[PDB]
Amino acid sequence: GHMQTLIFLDLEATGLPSSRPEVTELCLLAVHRRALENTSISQGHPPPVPRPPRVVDKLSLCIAPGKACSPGASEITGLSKAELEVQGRQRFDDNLAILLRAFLQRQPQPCCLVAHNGDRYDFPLLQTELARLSTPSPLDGTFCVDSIAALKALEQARKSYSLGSIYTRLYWQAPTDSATAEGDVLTLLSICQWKPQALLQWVDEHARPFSTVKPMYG
Amino acid sequence: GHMQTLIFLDLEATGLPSSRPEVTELCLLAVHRRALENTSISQGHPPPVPRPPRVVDKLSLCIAPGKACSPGASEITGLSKAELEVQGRQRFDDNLAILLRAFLQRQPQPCCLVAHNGDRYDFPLLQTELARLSTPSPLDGTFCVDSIAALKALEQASKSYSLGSIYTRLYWQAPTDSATAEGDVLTLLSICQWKPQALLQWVDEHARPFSTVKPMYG
DNA sequence: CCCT
DNA sequence: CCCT
Repeated sequence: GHMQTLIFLDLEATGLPSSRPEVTELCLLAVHRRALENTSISQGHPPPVPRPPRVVDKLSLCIAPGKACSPGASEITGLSKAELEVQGRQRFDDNLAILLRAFLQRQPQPCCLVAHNGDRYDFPLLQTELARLSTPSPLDGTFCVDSIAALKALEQARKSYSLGSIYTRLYWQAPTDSATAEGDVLTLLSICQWKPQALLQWVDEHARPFSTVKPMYG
Repeated sequence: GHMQTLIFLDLEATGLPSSRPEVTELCLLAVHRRALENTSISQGHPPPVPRPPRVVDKLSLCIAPGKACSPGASEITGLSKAELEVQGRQRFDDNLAILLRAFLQRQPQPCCLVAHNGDRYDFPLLQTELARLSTPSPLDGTFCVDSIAALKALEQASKSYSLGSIYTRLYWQAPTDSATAEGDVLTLLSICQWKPQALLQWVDEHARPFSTVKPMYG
């Protein structure tokens, strides 16, 4: 009934939902409630990009997909199944689920996941990948929330609500290292640090369990 | 008999070995053999700072120590037991050992740890922290190597061997984000990317099992 | 002599 | 219309 740790999440995959994609890279960035509360309210025209908090748990992993990547997805991310296999990256396996659960348990509960276009992409895909695994879902007790829905509410308080479009609106800069699991998570964090205590309170009242998120396929 | 994944490691602690320290933060950065082999040989006067490889697994975690930090250690790292406790960071517990083991198992074996002044600080301390845990050591099958010994051999080939002193010698820049588990690991990676295929071959011939590393105390 |  |  109150979120103690916001886990900023983003995945890079082989393609769009219509292509039945598989995760090629993921990145989680755990940050405590009071880490965000202790952050500068973005003032000035333009305001500076807020510094990430000091105490922050992070996990960036590369994953070998079972199928090839599309030319458009390969170019922007700069990844391919051939390259991931040659560097010995393992599949989305049961070992990965253990690694997530161990990482999650360190974070003070209740934790809420945060992903841009998460309710329509990052969560259903992650749920579908966890559906393949014989082990139970490690994100069972955790909550989730789409940052697009959050920023729409905050900013109305008349168009593109993309990750890159929001970041450039707020701070008037190009995102650093686009098309990388970590780079997009860091960009998402910066957006959420715009009005953090306002964002936190919205997440509390609109956060839902990850188990309620229906999968992409299967 | 041949290292497939170099895991760049560094810890931030409550103090020097003489003070019997405890880990306040750690960061692992796994990179495949071929990732380093596919890297620019640093040419030009001065040479540019090499780009980190694309496919790279990373894990940065904050840990609550059982004892207070020294004023000198607190200032440089910008951390304290009071702040770590208030943000709900757990102790160096059995859960952490599982998280390391799960992370390690993803990396193609045999993997070798790399830490600056590791044989005298980062490895013995990590061994002492793992000695407290009731579970077995997750770094059992892994190897290790001190980057100081590596760079001494490479640089004498064709005085101060600190992490900051080496980085400034090679590229003529100040390290980005000093006194942070991740920032020091990224600095170490850059140093090792100076002559990577030469560094790799030295690590092979001087890499030893982590279990041979005697602990700092206990 | 180097890590914190 | 947004994620890759």
